[PDB]
Amino acid sequence: VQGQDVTDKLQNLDIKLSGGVQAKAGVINMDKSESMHMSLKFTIDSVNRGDTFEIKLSDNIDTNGASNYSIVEPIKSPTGEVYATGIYDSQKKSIVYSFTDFAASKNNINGILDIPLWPDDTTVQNTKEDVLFSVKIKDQEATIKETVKYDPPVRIDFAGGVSVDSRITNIDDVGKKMTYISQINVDGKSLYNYNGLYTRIYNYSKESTADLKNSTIKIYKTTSDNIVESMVQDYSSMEDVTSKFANSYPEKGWYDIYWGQFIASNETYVIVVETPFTNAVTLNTTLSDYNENNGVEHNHTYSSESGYSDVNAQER
Repeated sequence: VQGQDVTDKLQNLDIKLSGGVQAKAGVINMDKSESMHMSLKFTIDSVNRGDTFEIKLSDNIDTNGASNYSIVEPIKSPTGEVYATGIYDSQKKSIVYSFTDFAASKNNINGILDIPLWPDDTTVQNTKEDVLFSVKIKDQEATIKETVKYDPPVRIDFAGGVSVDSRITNIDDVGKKMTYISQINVDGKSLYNYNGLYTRIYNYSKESTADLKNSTIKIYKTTSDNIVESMVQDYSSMEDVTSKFANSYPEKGWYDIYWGQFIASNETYVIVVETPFTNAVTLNTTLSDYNENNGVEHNHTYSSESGYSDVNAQER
């Protein structure tokens, strides 16, 4: 009665994948944010309370970089009912569903899942040609090859070849926090400008809900060679300069940094920022003069105004 794993006890199970939501077929771009799509139907006799089943995922499929386990939409009855809750574990990269009472009470129980997955920005660090994505279960599996790109930085042949890129990586929706990483001097070029060079992080639209006011910025220093497209890497193994360039929890409500007149060929900076967050946000980082007359910037929005994470009810 206590419950147990029942993946064996599964019939007519058909699982698949695809894209569609992607810019242009055969390619998945983060700086834009597209996804995969697990088609999954199945039938079963009877199941008790705790009974569960896995969905083995490849070492590169992520559901939500946030935390170390994300809850995924449950399976439902034709009449939208609690049928089986789901939960993705980042360490064992597999999704798990634990049935409920409804599941026990019935016999001709048929379930279906249309879950949208993404590539993992921690493993698929840089850009790839035809990556392999696979979702497995009992006997049936589900392959699909897609490319994985990250829009280039932004550059103007000014002050030597000023370059910048940025991106919202994790979005702790529950706790309401984001991680807005940014890279300075991506191309990695020796760049100078009398009157100085600066970097400023701020929310771009009158109605962003960043609240940098209560954010935590942390800066690391490195070399363009060993840096990633996704910006998600092992920072300890690189110099921490935060303390000397800027302090977290800025009163102004935006960070501004004076790098000085020169940034060396090798000198590149990773700026991780963790802020609060509300309905929607869109913010950028710059690399310009005290004015932004001459400079460069990179924005990255998120909205999802009142959505679109928990998209209850969806059929295609």
